Amino acid sequence: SPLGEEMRDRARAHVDALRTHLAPYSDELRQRLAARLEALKENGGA
Repeated sequence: SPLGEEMRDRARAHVDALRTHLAPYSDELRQRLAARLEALKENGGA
């Protein structure tokens, strides 16, 4: 029993606003958490 665009459009309504809210807030924050997490907890190691 296929759909159209009303059950799931609610998901395609708050996601488009999501993008604007944190478009540029992605690279900045990551750079702080990019170098810390390769020493402390040690994803890999011996």
